[PDB]
Amino acid sequence: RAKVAMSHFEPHEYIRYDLLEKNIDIVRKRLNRPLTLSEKIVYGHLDDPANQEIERGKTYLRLRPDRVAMQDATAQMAMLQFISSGLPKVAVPSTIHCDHLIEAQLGGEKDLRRAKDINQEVYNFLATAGAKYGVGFWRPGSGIIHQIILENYAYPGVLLIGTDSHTPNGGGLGGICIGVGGADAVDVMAGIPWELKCPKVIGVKLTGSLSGWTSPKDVILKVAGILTVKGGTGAIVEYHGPGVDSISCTGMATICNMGAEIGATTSVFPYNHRMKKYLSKTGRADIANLADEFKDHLVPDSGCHYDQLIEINLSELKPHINGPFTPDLAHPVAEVGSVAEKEGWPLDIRVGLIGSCTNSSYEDMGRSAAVAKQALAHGLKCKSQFTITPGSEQIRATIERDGYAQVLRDVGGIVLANACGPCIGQWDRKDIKKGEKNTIVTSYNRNFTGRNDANPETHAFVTSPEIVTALAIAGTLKFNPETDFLTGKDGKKFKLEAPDADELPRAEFDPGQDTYQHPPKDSSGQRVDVSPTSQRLQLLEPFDKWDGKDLEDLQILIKVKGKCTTDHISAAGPWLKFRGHLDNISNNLLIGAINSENRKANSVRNAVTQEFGPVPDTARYYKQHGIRWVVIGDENYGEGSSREHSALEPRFLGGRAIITKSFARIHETNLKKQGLLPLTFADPADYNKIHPVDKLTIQGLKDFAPGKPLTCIIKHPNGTQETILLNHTFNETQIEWFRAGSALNRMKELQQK
Ligand SMILES: O=C([O-])/C=C(\CC(=O)[O-])C(=O)[O-]
Ligand code: SF4
Repeated sequence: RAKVAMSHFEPHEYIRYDLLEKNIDIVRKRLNRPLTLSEKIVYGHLDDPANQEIERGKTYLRLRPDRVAMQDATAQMAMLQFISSGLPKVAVPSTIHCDHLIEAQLGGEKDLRRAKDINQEVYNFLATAGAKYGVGFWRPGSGIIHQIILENYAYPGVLLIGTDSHTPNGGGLGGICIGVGGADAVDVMAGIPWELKCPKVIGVKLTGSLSGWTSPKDVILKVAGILTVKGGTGAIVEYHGPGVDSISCTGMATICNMGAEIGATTSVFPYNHRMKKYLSKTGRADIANLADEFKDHLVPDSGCHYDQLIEINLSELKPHINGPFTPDLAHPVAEVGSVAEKEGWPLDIRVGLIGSCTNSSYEDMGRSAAVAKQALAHGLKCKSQFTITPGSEQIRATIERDGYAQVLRDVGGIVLANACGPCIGQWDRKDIKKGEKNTIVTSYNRNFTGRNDANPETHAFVTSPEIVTALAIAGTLKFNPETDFLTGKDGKKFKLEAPDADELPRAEFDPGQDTYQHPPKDSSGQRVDVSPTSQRLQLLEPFDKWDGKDLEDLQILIKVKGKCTTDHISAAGPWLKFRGHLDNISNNLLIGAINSENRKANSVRNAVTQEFGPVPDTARYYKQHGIRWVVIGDENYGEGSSREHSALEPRFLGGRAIITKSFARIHETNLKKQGLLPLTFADPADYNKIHPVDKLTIQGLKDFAPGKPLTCIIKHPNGTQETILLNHTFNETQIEWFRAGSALNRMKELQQK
């Protein structure tokens, strides 16, 4: 067919739209109905299109992704599991991005130099493991994973998996890009079929066009408020309608990115002329030309069925700001000043932060510079502190060149390194004390308790970068940029003009400094060294195989009340230092979860000593004494980040099962991957029948089967017992992971030894 390479770094890896077409056509002959766009790309990547059972929301699809991307806070454990498999080389194009371990303190170059000294052991491990197993390496300073992917790797029709829940960002260039845990990435790098529960499809029809202060970010802030954080679970969100051509390609990536906050499997836009334009401006005109020839397979079929349809008229959409502790609490910017006042949320904004993968594009930076130049023209600078994170080295070099970085410095901003930084709590924040109630506003995406600065009382609101800039200049939530007046230096009141800026550079992008390191695919004689006394890295010891017995008289480690995110189960911020060291990071296990017994975080009753203490310590005490334990959770357990450490840590400290009213998708898969039993109540009211003092027996593991519930005997201390049923979503592939002790143990059994 055409021999068009998948990226500039892999000249020999060709795009296979011929394969996609062939597979779409086998499947539509079977289904005889219109296919949505997500169905075309997902069913087009089936391992066996002729025999795969395809029912939305019910069957597990065996898929073949085109490539794997990893960022350095999850790559360490994905590669330590890959190193246990014993396989010599990755089977598909794979990259590591070093973006999560650079702490914001001094700004830009200074923080990057310091991170390279501090994290030398880890950057060394990842570069060497990358060279040995054939994984491309983007050096510290290169940029945030998802901006590097949109710029270099995402193309229409790709199926890409990434070990980061915001990998959906690539849906802005028409690909299916899905967040997974490190063990799922190992399947694909190992060459075995990846499984995904067949998604439902929510369609969002966009009408009208964006005007003025409304930006692409307001579309997904509104959609999150509508669907809530659990409304997208098990579905792909597919944007369509006449309003789509109104949105820039990075704008589409912003909307797909934050669909992670409603729990969606991913989000996608149809191939169109804005994407074509972006591909051509990023050196990939040949890929846009090939996608023009396969265009029919890159847009939805006429008359396809969505399981839910939502319509948003872009012309009536107004600026939004969401939070403070969930991203689906949505307020128009016009009313947040008055809701804050009523709810006792701090009105004064201490810090305004723009960037992150969600909103660090050239257009985002130009729109923020457009607000800032107006303030400068009246002799004002920011009242709040103001930070700017460029998404990649190319964007930093180009906004520097086109003058936007200097405008942002002149209003009072500090340009941080091209890294997550304050977004995952890598921020040496010193302006407030811990426990001090305060407000920050960001153009990020999640705003969960203590995530940006480890202070549980920081109230963080997420909005668009131009609204963060406008509010940073005013310094208060009681300021609506559309209606209110500022007072210049000269004494005149003035109003901010709605920002307008170019979506892409008129000239070409300036690539900035060299940061990609290609694997030697010759040599590969790298020894990966992990010192046995390292505090940051530790080789894995395999978990135990199942003993063949039912789980009786399980102790409840903690019955959690309410929202329990993976930042509650395994915090980030300072704990990122231990992401390659399982025993050391297990000391944060569940320290953020609220215990229903006393309403406290990190205080559970040790059943033997009758002392209340830290959750990690209690779990290690139970494990020392052979007491097997369980966690009882509420709705949407495991919401958020994909970090598989929230599943590896309970397995390591002797946990056996997590029984909840419902699970978020990626955490439930990670639990099964590590040999734990994620189970849900067949009747969610049974959560109220279990008290922290009860012992539980899970029976029926011997005839464990897809679709058959397990019986749980609740043993009350007074001698009463109650039997309840627990459902599970295991298929026979997954039951084999459980019986072997973990998916990696099963994979190693299949290696004939
Ligand atoms: O490295 C991580 O902890 C996983 C992240 C970053 C985050 O929480 O934003 C994710 O999957 O989203
Ligand atoms: S959401 Fe924040 S922490 Fe996660 S990849 Fe994006 S910039 Fe990094």
